[PDB]
Amino acid sequence: EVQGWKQRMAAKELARQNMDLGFKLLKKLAFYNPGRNIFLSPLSISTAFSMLCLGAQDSTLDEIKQGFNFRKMPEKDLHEGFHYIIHELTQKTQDLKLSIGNTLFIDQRLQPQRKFLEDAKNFYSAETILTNFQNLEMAQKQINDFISQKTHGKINNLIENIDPGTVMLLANYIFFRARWKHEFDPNVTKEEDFFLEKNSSVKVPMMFRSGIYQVGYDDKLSCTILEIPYQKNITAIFILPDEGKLKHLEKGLQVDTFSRWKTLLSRRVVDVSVPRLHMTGTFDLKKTLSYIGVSKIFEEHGDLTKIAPHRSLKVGEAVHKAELKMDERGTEGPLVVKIDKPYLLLIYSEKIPSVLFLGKIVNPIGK
Repeated sequence: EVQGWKQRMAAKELARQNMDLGFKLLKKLAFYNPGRNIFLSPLSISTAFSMLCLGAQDSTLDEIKQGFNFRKMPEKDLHEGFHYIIHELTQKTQDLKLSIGNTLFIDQRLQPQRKFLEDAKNFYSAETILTNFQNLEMAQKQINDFISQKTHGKINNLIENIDPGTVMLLANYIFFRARWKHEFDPNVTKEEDFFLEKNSSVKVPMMFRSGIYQVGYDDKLSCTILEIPYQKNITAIFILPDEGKLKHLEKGLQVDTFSRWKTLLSRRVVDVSVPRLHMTGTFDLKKTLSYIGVSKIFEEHGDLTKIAPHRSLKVGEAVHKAELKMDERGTEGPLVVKIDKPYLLLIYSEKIPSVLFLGKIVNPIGK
């Protein structure tokens, strides 16, 4: 209880760092891809490359730690911190279904080392699965089926392409199902307009509830903040930019922003309209990580011999997939906040405190 203090402290500092990462990834992703939905888990992304530090050495290890900012604390604390984060969040209960998966798919000719395997399992619950990469079509079919089975059909078609010569593929995935502190009534959910532009709109299933919620307005970022709590100590933070202020919001988000919003939010009676969601986000981590200058893990440098003793070993391919369902489900028993235009969604763990998911929702029924 008391013992686990250092694990929580390390986790509190790492969660501060995944918040920054998340805002950096969204800002980059939205700059290159405007007008599109972005849905990732900066926390799950981080566990994948922190797990790899258990098997990386020299220039590769150093670049991962610099890019991800794992440099402030000792390596022992980094791994014990992430072990704590994963152990606390991983659940299969009536209230919360949450899992962070990390699977290394390595060529069946190679021999993953006992020590790396025990460490990855013990600290991250990460597993290595031997694959026949000489048959690329069958390998993709085997990987996708392994994950679909593992996640009970929550994480499907993770891999779309395998480059020839790939001997090591990293698969990082997260799914989420949670009950709200107070359920929405399905009988009150109606098809409503979601404005894709000021001029254009589509009909979306819109949920409605009236009750007490932590609500506020940020005049610096020009946005409305609404928080809807889950039954377990997790919160859905809805950030609704003002008409013409979406870019300003994306460029303005930082770590200090949260402690600033704490003084802007108060518990008030709000008439809430929130779209239902079934979001997925798939990312090629070789491209994504170029935003934080991490590339050596994807190149041959003789730095991964702790994973498998072959000098030419690199991570050939790395994919992230985030999945979330947002509906009326919750625990059974005014201002106006209408989430009917493009918005940001932060799934925030309060007990860690970590950013589990970060989404840019331009269309709740599209991409």
